[PDB]
Amino acid sequence: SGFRKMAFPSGKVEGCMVQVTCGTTTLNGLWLDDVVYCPRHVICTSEDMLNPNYEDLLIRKSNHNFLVQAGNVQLRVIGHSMQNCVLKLKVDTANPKTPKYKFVRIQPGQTFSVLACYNGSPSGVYQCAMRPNFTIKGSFLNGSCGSVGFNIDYDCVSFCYMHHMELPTGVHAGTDLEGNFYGPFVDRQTAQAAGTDTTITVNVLAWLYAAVINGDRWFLNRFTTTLNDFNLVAMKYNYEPLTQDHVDILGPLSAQTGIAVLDMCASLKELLQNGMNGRTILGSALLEDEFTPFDVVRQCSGVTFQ
Amino acid sequence: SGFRKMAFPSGKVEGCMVQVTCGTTTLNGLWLDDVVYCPRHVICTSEDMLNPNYEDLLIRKSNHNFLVQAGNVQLRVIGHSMQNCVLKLKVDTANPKTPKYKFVRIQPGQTFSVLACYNGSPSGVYQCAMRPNFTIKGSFLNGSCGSVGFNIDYDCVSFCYMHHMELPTGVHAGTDLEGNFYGPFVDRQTAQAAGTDTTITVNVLAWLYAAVINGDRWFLNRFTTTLNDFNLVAMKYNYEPLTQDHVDILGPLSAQTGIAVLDMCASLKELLQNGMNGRTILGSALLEDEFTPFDVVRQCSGVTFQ
Repeated sequence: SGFRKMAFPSGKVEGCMVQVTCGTTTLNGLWLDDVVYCPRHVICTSEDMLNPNYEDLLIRKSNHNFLVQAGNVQLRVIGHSMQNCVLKLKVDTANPKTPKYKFVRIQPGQTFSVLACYNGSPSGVYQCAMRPNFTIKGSFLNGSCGSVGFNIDYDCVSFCYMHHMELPTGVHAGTDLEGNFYGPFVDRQTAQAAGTDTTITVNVLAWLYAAVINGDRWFLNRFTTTLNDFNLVAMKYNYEPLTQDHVDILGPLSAQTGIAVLDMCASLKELLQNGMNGRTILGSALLEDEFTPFDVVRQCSGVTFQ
Repeated sequence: SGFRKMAFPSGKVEGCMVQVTCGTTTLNGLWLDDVVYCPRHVICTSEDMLNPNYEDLLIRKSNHNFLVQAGNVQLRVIGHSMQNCVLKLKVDTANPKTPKYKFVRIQPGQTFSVLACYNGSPSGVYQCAMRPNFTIKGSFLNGSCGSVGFNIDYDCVSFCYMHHMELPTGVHAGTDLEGNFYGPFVDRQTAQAAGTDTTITVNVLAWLYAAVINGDRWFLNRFTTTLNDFNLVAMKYNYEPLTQDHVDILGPLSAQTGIAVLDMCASLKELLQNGMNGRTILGSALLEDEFTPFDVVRQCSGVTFQ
């Protein structure tokens, strides 16, 4: 037993991380088969980032202006292409450590592991959520650009995120591996509104089910509610509206615990209205929304990768 | 910027995990050079665990009664030895993936990464603390025994923990890699008192410094205090006494932020006495004690491994 915010084992991704240098700028790349993927802003100076013309900046770059190092190994760049906000550097060597992999664009509220890297070297791994407003709350210092987010299903790495920007508000923005930003963000050093964020209701309910399974049940109450009644409370507390699709995804946790999803909703309503009264749930004094229903089932059933 | 509970990259440890089977019992082992390390209770049935005579149980086992599988690879066991609560199985093949490594016995309040494994397969990685009472609050299901805790310093893995037991209270107990339990625990299915736990004061102060660096400064107050005055408050709230060694370890964070350690102590006193008044610090509604001063410096300065 016990419940922890757990990242995927990072070894399959560690083997793909490289350093990319273009003139004065160094950041991280992702070496898969004979292609290195990195943020296109590797071609910018500090001054360029105020208002970059990426097409004009990239035209002044040749294959030989991209230095790619895999630990000690120097890779030879034989092609370059810009796709949306990513650069694809064709190299003459297929990465011998390339795992089975897919590129996926995740939905708001989904979770993934980040391997934070500097100079192509991994520093640490943590689990987070794509916020409803398409930001992430990460730990990213100067040099972390090109660090990637991923999920693992047995032996297959699904890459969903590449780190590009810290907004002036201190939250983080990036792209899928086709270089399309999540949310309205652009790769320019400018004021950018993230927009109202909401709490991921279906995740909070999943984590309340994890709490019950682990013996934390003080918050289970006498009451039930309806989808429309609960959603009136969701609106007032800036929670995502609960849909029947969300109820259906919670079905397996409802079955295991014998607690109907709308009964767990009435428990959550009472917590939103009355607060936690100085108590904790799974070691937290607030309502946690960075576990998906799938996360809770995985952790609670000990599922494995390789 | 941003601050997250970050685990070490797990790839160097993933390459060392194996499945160990002795009759009916399967758990995890750690393959380093030509030695596999696992919990000695791999030789017990459910019934044995009530009151095992490990010396008598092990005498009935030969080399060929230990099945060791490294993914698809079957290893040949050519020796077995019991050291304290661990079994050392000599195998005929040195692990080709053996990283540079040390065995360390950590101090209460120190942190480490756990690679949770089932059937010799890694499922996830998380950071935790050795509690002052020598328990850990992990996520460990049936089959997780033999999962290991570790730190990494550049290219060297320091193994500090091997998982052995869940206490009836749902907290976790284990050994160093010489098989010596942390705390008073034994590898027997019996009622075992963990003893009063305390909060790791020096860690809470480190995390308050991380908060200030990241812009969370609402809790910084008008007051200072003394070591003896603060320790009177520490006693009342079940916090570890602060010593001058703890002050000295906090020196670099005091220097970076310009906040004297005793001034940060008076901030912490006010939080202990008045609570958080429904506010948060680095996304937490309680006082976090699973970051060491070294953890905060590492994360805040982007230090790297390989």
